[PDB]
Amino acid sequence: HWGYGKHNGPEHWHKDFPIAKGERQSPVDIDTHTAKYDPSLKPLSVSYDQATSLRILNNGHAFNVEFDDSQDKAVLKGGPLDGTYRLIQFHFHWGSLDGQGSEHTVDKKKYAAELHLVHWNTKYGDFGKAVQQPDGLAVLGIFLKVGSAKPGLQKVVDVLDSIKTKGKSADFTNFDPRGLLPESLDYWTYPGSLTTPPLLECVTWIVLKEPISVSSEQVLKFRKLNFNGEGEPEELMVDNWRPAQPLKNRQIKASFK
Ligand SMILES: COC(=O)CNc1nc(Cl)nc(Nc2ccc(S(N)(=O)=O)cc2)n1
Ligand SMILES: [Zn+2]
Repeated sequence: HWGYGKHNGPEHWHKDFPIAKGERQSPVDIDTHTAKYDPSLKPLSVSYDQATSLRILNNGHAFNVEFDDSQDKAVLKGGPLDGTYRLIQFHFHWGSLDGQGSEHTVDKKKYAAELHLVHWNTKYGDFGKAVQQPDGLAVLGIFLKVGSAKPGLQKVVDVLDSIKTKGKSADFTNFDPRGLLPESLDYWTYPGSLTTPPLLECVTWIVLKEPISVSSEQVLKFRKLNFNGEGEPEELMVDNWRPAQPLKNRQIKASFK
């Protein structure tokens, strides 16, 4: 029953998911002047050359591009992470207007959208077990701003017509997520949570400093998706972001000076 509307949105989630008011909730505002450089943080290792995308799904909250995570084919390692984390899916959060849409903010600045590449720690065997652990997931967050087109995003944009409504999926093979990355892998990192129910506190967040640029046409196509199912009254899938939550007893660390 949860969603992003007036009557079921982020301010309501705590009633079904009390952890919404927990000690390590996400997203957060990244105060760039207060984040501390940690010279011991290793470079990120993003190894996506053998990635196998399978399917794209409108789940009624966003759309997920899903990967074969039954082998170490696309993995994230290094940075703040111990061990190997396997890519299971990516998705986005976006706004109704270019001035909002991201979940994380940077010195209170909101971006037009935010990409989340979701990975789970292989020491826990599968995603369902991983989300029950404090170090179960690593989500790589990348901001989107509107300007020039991102060529590597276009194959995603062009399949969206086929998954307009909740519960629709389409084959989506041979998609290379490397085409969604910015040049720099400089990042901030902190311990947090899933930003949708069940809001589990299982995520090491790694948020890249450098945004990617996407075109106005590309983000306009995100905004044509529907939260509703086929045959139901049309509700545009926009503003599917949770606002910044209290940092509480956490320090955001930076990989860069
Ligand atoms: C209906 O139940 C489910 O879908 C549970 N299975 C499942 N599978 C994936 Cl790939 N992600 C998720 N949840 C999920 C993953 C990532 C995030 S986010 N926005 O913190 O990156 C928020 C929610 N659940
Ligand atoms: Zn997300």
